Amino acid sequence: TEITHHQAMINGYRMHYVTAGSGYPLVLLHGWPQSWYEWRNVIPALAEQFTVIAPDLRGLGDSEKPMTGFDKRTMATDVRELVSHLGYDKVGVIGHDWGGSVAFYFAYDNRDLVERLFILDMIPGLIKAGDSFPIPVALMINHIFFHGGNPDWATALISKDVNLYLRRFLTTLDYNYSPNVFSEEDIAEYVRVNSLPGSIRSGCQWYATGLREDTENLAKATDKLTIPVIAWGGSHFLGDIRPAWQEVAENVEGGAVENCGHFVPEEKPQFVIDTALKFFAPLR
Amino acid sequence: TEITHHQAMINGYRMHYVTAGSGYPLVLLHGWPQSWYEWRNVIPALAEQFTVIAPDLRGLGDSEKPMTGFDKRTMATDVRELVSHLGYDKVGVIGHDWGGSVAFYFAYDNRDLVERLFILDMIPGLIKAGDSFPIPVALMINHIFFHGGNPDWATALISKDVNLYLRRFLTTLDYNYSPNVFSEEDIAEYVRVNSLPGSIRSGCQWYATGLREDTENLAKATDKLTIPVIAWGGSHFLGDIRPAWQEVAENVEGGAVENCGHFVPEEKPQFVIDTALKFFAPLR
Amino acid sequence: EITHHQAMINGYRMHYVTAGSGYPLVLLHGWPQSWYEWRNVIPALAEQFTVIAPDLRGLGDSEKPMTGFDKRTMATDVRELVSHLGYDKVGVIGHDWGGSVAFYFAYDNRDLVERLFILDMIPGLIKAGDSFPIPVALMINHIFFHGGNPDWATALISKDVNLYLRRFLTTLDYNYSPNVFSEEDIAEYVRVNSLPGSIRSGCQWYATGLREDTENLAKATDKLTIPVIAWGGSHFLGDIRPAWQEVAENVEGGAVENCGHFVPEEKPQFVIDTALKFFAPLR
Amino acid sequence: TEITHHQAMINGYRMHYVTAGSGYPLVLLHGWPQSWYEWRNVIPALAEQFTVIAPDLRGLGDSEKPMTGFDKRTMATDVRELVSHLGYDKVGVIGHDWGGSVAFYFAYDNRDLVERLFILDMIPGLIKAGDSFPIPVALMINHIFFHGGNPDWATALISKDVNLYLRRFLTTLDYNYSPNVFSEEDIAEYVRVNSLPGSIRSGCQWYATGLREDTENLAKATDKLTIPVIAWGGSHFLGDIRPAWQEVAENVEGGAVENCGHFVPEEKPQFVIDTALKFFAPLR
Amino acid sequence: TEITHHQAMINGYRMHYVTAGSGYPLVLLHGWPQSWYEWRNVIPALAEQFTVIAPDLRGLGDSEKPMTGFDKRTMATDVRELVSHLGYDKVGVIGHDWGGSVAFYFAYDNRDLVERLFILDMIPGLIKAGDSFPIPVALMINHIFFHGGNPDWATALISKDVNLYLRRFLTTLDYNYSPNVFSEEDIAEYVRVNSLPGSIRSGCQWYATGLREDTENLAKATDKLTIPVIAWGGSHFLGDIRPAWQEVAENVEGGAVENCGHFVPEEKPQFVIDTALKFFAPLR
Amino acid sequence: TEITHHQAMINGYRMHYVTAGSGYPLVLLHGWPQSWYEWRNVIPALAEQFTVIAPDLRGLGDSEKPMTGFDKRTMATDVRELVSHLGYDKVGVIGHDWGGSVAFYFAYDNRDLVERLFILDMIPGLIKAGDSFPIPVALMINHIFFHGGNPDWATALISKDVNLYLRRFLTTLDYNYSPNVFSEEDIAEYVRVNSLPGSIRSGCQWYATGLREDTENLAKATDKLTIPVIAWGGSHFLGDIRPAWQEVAENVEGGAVENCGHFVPEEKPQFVIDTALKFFAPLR
Amino acid sequence: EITHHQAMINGYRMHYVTAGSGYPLVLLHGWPQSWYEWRNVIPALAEQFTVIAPDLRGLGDSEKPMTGFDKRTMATDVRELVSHLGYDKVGVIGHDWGGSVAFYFAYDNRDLVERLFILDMIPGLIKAGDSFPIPVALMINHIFFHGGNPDWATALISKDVNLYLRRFLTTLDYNYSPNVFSEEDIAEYVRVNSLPGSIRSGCQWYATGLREDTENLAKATDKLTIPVIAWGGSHFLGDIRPAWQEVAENVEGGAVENCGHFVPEEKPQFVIDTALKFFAPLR
Repeated sequence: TEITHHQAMINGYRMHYVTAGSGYPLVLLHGWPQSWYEWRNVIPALAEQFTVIAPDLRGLGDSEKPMTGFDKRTMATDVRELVSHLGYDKVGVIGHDWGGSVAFYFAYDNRDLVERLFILDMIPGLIKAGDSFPIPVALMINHIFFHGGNPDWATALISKDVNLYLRRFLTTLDYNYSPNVFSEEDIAEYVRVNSLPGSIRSGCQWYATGLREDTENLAKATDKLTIPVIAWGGSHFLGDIRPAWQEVAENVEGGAVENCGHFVPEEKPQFVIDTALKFFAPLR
Repeated sequence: TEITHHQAMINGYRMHYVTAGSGYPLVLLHGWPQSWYEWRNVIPALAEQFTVIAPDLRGLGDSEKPMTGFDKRTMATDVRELVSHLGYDKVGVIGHDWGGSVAFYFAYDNRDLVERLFILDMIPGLIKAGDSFPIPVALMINHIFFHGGNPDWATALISKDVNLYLRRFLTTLDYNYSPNVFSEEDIAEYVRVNSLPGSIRSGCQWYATGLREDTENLAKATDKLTIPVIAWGGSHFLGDIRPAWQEVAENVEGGAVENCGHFVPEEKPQFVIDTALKFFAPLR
Repeated sequence: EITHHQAMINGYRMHYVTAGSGYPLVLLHGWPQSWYEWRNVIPALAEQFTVIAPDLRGLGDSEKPMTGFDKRTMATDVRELVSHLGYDKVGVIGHDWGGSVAFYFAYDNRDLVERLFILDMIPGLIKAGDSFPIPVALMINHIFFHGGNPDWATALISKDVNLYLRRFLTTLDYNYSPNVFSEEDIAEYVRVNSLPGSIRSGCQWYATGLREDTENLAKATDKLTIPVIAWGGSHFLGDIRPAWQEVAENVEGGAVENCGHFVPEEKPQFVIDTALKFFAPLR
Repeated sequence: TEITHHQAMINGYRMHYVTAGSGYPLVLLHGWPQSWYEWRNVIPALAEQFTVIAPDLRGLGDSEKPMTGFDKRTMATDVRELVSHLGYDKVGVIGHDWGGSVAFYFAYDNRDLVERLFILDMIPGLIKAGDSFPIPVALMINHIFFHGGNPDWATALISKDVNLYLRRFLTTLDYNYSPNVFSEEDIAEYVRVNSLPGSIRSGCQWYATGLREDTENLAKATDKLTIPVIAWGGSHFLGDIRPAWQEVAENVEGGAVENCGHFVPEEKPQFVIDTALKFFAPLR
Repeated sequence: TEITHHQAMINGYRMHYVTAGSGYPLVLLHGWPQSWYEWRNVIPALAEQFTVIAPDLRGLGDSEKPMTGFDKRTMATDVRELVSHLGYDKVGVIGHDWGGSVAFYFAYDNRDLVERLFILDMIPGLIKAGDSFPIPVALMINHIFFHGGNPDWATALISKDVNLYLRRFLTTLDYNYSPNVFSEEDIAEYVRVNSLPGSIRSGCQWYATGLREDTENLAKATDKLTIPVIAWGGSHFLGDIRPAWQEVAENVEGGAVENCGHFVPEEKPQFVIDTALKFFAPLR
Repeated sequence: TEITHHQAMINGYRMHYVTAGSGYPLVLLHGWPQSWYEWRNVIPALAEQFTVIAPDLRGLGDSEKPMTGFDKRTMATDVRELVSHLGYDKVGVIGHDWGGSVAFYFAYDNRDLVERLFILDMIPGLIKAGDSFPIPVALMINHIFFHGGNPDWATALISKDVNLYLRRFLTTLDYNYSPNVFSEEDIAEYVRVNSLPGSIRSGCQWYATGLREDTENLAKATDKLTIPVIAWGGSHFLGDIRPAWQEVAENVEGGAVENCGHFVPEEKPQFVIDTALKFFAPLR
Repeated sequence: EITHHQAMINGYRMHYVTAGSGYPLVLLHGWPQSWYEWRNVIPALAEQFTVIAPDLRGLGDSEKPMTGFDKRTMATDVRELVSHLGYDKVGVIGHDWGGSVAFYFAYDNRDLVERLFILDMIPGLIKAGDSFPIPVALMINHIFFHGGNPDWATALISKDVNLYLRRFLTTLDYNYSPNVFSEEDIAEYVRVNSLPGSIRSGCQWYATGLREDTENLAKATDKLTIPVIAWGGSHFLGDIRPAWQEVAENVEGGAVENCGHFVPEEKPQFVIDTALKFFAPLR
């Protein structure tokens, strides 16, 4: 059940991923501003019953950092190339934050490949082409407009002080139940990977495609998933995300985790462990 | 026919203002990230026929900078208090950018005081309580979410490098027809005033009240102005702003200034001079 | 008199300046510059020619896409500009990477560009398959810095743009004289290269320069037939005729005496004089 | 097994070196941007059967930092003076990175001193005078042109943030199989020594000379070594470096270390340990 | 009428001072955070009629910067040694800010030497031992507690950004009627001299001694001056400072300069010029 | 043998000191750039047989930082007042670096108070008034001229980066046999106390008096000590300092500590313990 | 009027200016300066002479090797430059370290330098085997800071060159007046000293100044026979006649009233008047 670091050449760049365990494969997809590291307290328990695969998605963590392909459908093709490279034609998938949107396209574009889908604190995308943002949603997630608005200006302002900027998400009360989810060591690891030249540039592209090409993909994604889907959000961030996933999927269970913010794998790792072992058991 | 620097005790703080010329009074109201200085190529023409009053609005320029009262209703009471201070009971008003919204409330709350109103590249408020931002508009003005979402965090990232940030607005092709509206000496003036401790914090309170109390105040402003209004946007920013002003005013004319960006008083001063002289001539 | 203009080109806002009237001349700048490098040549050309000097993709005050920095794609931008302005015939002047873009602008639009003037540049850095002599790799060691790992180069340059640009603008290995540029001038280049995206975009010029550009130049085997002149500084590339002779049938030029890489600024009068005579038959 | 810290006066500067164990002496020679410290996980195992000697080469680690003599032949005289000072007339050598080039001149210039030579992820020199860098090779090792090209300018760009710069090498997927070969403590040790004034200057001179004097010395070094050589590269950096070493040595063995980058001593210490003990066994 | 720069060794340090003109000597004593430069628009007009002598006081401007002797009694002895050096046994004095407090000790301690005293916008000392600060006074001059409370801590915080801090006094509406009394080239001159190592340390010792030995001295300074004293404050700072001076002088005239802040010599030079020429007229 | 932290009001400032143990009192005097903390590995053993007293001398460590009194005669009067406040009329003293010079004046000025004197790697002063510096000596201690020449300018250049500057002394092969005498935690403690405002200013004053007042004091200090003295230097710094102490003391023993630099207490704490326990035994 | 030039000199590009015509005079600057310190002197001398004012090894805009910073070797650079311009006979003015370079230039080329004008310098800092009295070591404490551990001094200086240079440029112990330099003149010296290698190189001037140069000055026993004038500022080195009499047989000079160290900049008319008289026999 020990984690090994690996790389492979995926769609012209070096993708870092970790593996643990044996048996049926579960792919864990992190979000912004994180890395496979955000699953470190989940992987060992899952690795007793599953093969666990946790990549650093295009641009983030220790993965190399292309200049394009940050729309979530293109990033989903990296996950596909990775899974097929490891020799698997069937997988379960957990996706948190942007990883849940990548997870959505990964399942939507590969109905032969994804058998079960577990989302944590994410909606299938930010918005569909032609829809509007209610003022309170805009305020609750203002950062999408700063990151994705003029991404080179965001990158400059963030890269000046990554240690300060990441704490807007990692320690504040509007993102977490407890301001103490993350040790200073854990925050230092996220500051290390977001400080690698290109990580901030890549991350603002995640948001910038998120308000452009991704919105056009979401409006055209009307063919509901037929696989089992569970969607759990944190009481103290997106709350009950089950209805949102009900819109792109026939079979959706879930709700909100009590006294839990956005970073569900790190604030309530035992919730994710237990929920996942039960949700994926029929696949072992 | 030459500008003079003045100050006055206004609603508990020291407010900076420049006066010039004589005859019927015009009150010129700057926006963000500027000061009375944006009117410097306008004032000397208006001053041949008019008394010209151009203050530093609350928190910005060389004005003092309280900790609240940044909704445009409250700042308009500042303009009321000053005009009362200077002996005037009837005035003309030009408002650019947020000056525009301050001017809207100044006219709305004092029906006997503001006789005519000239707006540049602004709408009466960003949005009304209950409404939503189309993606295109959210992207065009993404800064409003950065400044207004978590003001303290935005103040921190902007304050690290005012010289860099201000240029997002002052020299870019999405804000200006020409990237050369501002000499380095002009930019250095607006960096000086915005580098005064409290100027950035106050500036972000402008956007923060912008998306909270200001939106409530606009949903309740349905008693339309009866006074003549003109409203000129720049071709290369807000364009034909007449319809936005017809929602809150019975008697609106104007349109788009051609090959002109957001900073109409500095990119096309002659346009502002000729319009103003003709629009306010009836009040001499 | 120079007028500032913008146009929506290939999905971004392109800044360009115009002056004068009559036959159109396009002046294409290089790294780390902008239209501003032609500021002391334009008024003299403006007397006899329409002059159009754009900020190429990502540099100067132009908008800064994330892709399309290979020189063929930056040539399509110039085609779109020239078409936007109403012209179906142009003269072109290209300095540094502006020369390489010029080259592709001519190569891909045989019935649009009538005459080509290259300053201190070769068609591209190298063809795919070829290798760098050690002395050459040491002379232009910066291409590997900017183009090798562009994010890393972007990080290291951006901490001090005022310092890094002086590697090129005041040194004796790029200039006959270390006083070609006023402090006001360096400050303009610092200003545009400190706009978020300008450095990132610049490193993309070099990255594509060592990758896709090398493939496009290896296949660029159909020689230009239009008149070409190629002049390099004595104290940089010097006599660049042999290099252009490989992509062009009709090549004149050579080396400017006591002149470094930045010929438009070090020797404004040479460029004015050479261009009025070269472009004369097009009025 | 205890590592001890020493210094000797060597060719006019103070050289830091560490020692461990007892028996026949093995000299371990580090490369850029490291120090004796890259051997820390190999020394104790070697020290059970050998005397282990690991200096900080001229200008790097904690050694003093002259302004000249950074060509690899001069630096090998330093290693000769150290071995002589310690009283030994026969040694084995392991050289990693630039320490492999210094090892090469140490063996070439002292044919009765050095009995066996183990090379890790290096070639005898970057290139021979009169030869050309293929475009893929120039891109792979593009840092040599940056350091060596205009050393004062590289020195300034690097010294501005040593902690950022060294991670280009220490945590990247193109230099390492895993992005996790180095703890934050290990990188801080390399940042410490390379933050000592003179270290970045000295390191740039290793490369400057690497592309000048060293290229001419390599072309003239036409006498193949007669002593046993093993040369092992990482699968994910130089790979099978036997042919490169077959040009300068008559008896060469080795290959590629599986799923190993450039930093073989730290990424596969057990591989270096097992290989050294078997290769140097006949000298005990 | 031309300013010349000089230096003289005074009480064991190099004192900088400027001279112009001929006739009866007037000595001009600057305050904080300034230098002889604050008198630059007064000196030429005073020099048509008088010898003008304007030194950099101890530690400030380009004068050298001892570690002790910042009490105003001691700094008055430097001015005595300077008037001695230049060979005058009768002078008039103008003293602004702390220069006024020095000028007081200069007259008090040398009664045959100082014939007439002109104070600008100062009181003889911040306070007498035994007395207490009203809350209004404490808030109005809070900087005195900063500088003089823990001078090393004030020194470190101010010195981090001298350009930012000086503007607390030079451009603000509580120090100045107009926020434009100083150009950028003028604020640059004050940032230049206060960035000379030792200028901020010296400055804080002006304040530290101002709240300690100066208070003991002022309590025991009870034999009032017999010489004619005029004291003028700015209407927007100290105002009518006659009562404060009537305490320590028998023959006081003066009052308040209309629409003038603290810096009377740069904001209302002509007032200083006409008040001076009239007040010292009986000395030619 | 637990160390306890204390303070006393000594000659007008708050002096930090630690104590430990019981019986006859030994006073340990640190040098530059250090504090009581250099004694931390010696105190516990000496505390089994003695009362151990280790002060932070004027301006350094956590002691307060007056602006004067940094000549070593004056700093020795602080130690007299401390020993007198603690109620002792007989003491032994150990002094290292500048502590040794302070110890010298303490014994020289208090012939009946100090019974025995242990010097570590110091000479009684830098130089006697009227003597000259050979070129090699000036180069070996070049920093005294940096610190003491123009202390404000050195304070400015050192205070920009204290972490970097202290390493000139703490990790360098010319000050230390080993570059690893100090952990990062130890260096951090020295950086912490020398990053207190006043500390660097005070340190520079030690050197400034060191080349001024102290040279006049030392020329006049011709009445040799009569009490037992032992003086031990590092093999790799001052070596056998007996002859230097025999010029000011009749009864001197000591020599050089093998493979030891300047920081004897931290590089060879056991030598200091063993030597102090034998030397001070007769006083128990 | 002043022309910026360069030449390959002993393996590096040396920047130099020239002006005027007739007999050549060579002007050698000191630390922390450049050809620039002569700019109020050059105009008046260019009415009667050719003026040549190089940037010495590693300072100003000249290129910056790692070695050869001893004043005998820096004098070989000056000999190579003079001979590139084809003069068999020169007059020389040296200020500060330029004075010591001038000394070895004169000492090592007995038929090249006809006449020598020293401003506020001594032949070297000190002779090997000699010692610094305490007040001397304090007055020039900077030589030990720059020359002791050069790498350490470079790090501390280079963190803020604008602050450090003011130790020399605006202080009452280096200058009668604190206003000898405009902000624009200080910015010029900050610019050249902010080029990477400038501070490293300057520190090597002092490092060699307290080592090889002390050995070389001890072995410089053959007094010069050519006319030497030596003038210090009243408020720095004062009457430097005696110091130059130890190494030259024919020395005149003294002290300039109310003048610090930077005589070329605080008393240009004094340097002009003195140069024109002294070198007049050489027209």
